[PDB]
Amino acid sequence: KQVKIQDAVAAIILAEGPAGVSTTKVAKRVGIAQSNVYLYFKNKQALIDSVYARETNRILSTTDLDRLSDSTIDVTTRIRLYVQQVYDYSLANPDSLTIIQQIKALNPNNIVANLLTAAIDAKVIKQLPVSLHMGVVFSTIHTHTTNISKGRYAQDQYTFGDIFQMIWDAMKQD
Amino acid sequence: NKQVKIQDAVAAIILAEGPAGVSTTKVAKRVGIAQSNVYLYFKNKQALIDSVYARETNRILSTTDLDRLSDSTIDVTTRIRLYVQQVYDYSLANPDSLTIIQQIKALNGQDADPNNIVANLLTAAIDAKVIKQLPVSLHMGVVFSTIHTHTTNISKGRYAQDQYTFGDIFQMIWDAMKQD
Repeated sequence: KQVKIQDAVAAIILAEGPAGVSTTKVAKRVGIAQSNVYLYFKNKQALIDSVYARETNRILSTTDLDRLSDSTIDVTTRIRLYVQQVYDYSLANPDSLTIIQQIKALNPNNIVANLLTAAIDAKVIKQLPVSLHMGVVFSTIHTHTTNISKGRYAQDQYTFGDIFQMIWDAMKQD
Repeated sequence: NKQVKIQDAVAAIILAEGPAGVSTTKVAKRVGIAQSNVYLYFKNKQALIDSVYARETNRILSTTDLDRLSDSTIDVTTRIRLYVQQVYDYSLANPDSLTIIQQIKALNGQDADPNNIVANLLTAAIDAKVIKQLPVSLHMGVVFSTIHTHTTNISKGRYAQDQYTFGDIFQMIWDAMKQD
């Protein structure tokens, strides 16, 4: 029953936000008893963590994370491949970052973190908190994705090149 | 003041349960007054939310700020810096404000205040090729998102308020925006 309860956490998060989430409402929205839910997820935070896991694990495959952990590939290139993958993922899944962006707004071999700290140490990106580097990547891509979903401009108005220029200029040293 | 007590109550509920959690009943219980008392000032749940939205957004820039930002004789690079520095100071001094705004905005899902002053500044900067030929919302987004993250990082005890200077944070935001 994992999946059903998760898709309900998601539609709730989209409509009412992460703070709107509870065992009770999740129960009602699906249509089982309260304690049906407890067996997978014992409370509000576990629920949010769960959908949060489902959406975040969809961004990079197991392959993608492995390829990204490869030290032999320079950090500049690995940062681009990562942002590219976040961008491609977001455009294909335009409610996903809204769910993730939202949950961060309420709120494993640490490959992405490790790569950014490697780039900071190597003076490739600015000595700023990792959260600020992650932030500009995710918020820029999220705004662009939601701009497209609202019909503010066409999906072909801008290229990854155009959006990446803002993101990389934000991140890089100087 | 009753209105202020009511707005403070709405803002707390938004932080705890999001905008969907707001009700006249819940607001009245928090303030310690009758619902009838709440209805003298606000006609319904939407009016309660809209009031807090306008309070938070209106606290960002003063009339003084706006006059400087709309002054077409001042170069745009200077006015952008003045703008972002104000949002930065504003946010650190009001650590929940951007969070509240963002939450209300997320639930609605459809400036330079009334007269589009900030938007006008950014478009003028775009036309002059001073900042990137990208949507105004992307420029706005980098400003607000970076400042918001930095603000909540400080509330979460991740580092001190003085660990980074405005210059350090503005270097990321200005690089993001500027043409090239």
